[PDB]
Amino acid sequence: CIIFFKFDPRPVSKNAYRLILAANRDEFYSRPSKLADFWGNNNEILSGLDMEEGKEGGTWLGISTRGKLAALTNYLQPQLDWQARGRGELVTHFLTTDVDSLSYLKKVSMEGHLYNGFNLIAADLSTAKGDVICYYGNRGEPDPIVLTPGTYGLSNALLETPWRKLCFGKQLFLEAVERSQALPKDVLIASLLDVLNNEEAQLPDPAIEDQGGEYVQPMLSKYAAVCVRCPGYGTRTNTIILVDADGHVTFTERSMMDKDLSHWETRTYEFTLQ
Ligand SMILES: [Cl-]
Repeated sequence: CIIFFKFDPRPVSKNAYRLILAANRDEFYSRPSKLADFWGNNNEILSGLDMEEGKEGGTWLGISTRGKLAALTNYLQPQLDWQARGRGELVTHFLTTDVDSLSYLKKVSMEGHLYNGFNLIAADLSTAKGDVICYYGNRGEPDPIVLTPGTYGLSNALLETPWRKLCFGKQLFLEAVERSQALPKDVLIASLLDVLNNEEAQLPDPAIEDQGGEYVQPMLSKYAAVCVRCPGYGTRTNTIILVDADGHVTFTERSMMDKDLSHWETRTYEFTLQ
């Protein structure tokens, strides 16, 4: 997976963005999924949904109109514990409750050892109270942290781990934002989808080889790009989330459909926070 996001809780102007987010979901093409749409008690949650048997309803990225957002990435491991809890519930359980992001991540860190490796972003979006973005991963430091405003990158290492794909993609993300963020939001979205589909592998990457060990060796040539194109595994979903100063949300999701890489479906939802 890989996520880039700029976060500015006190925007200086009227049409600035409190959040610009661009995320790729890398997964085996066999895993069933549902395209983004509104669900929950009051149709108040927006996200895709995993449909793996025994894991239905999980998700990797979502936003609620109540002003909540969270995202998860897997920690690249040479081996997997198959008896542990699914990680799909970490994002879902945040979007379906009323806990503040920092308090939720503190609960998760007490239970972090029951999952395979994961990184977790949880965010409170409040036009009035002020935005908060926190981060916790069960393979890094035990205590969740409150992030200062800025541009962040997160992949299958920890937050800001200097993988070359993360550094290079973050450079493209900043260039796209500086290039077109003052233009209509549609061109910014197109610029970021172009970044998310950049397939230039950034190699050699000793950090990826060391962490992934033997499992990543046959994937390496393709794994070290923003957009991963491996045999039966890679970038299936591009997701752009924008929140401007006044609270207008734009949620775009381009999804691979036929698994022939020529059939794609893109859904965009424009709405407003409460
Ligand atoms: Cl259809």
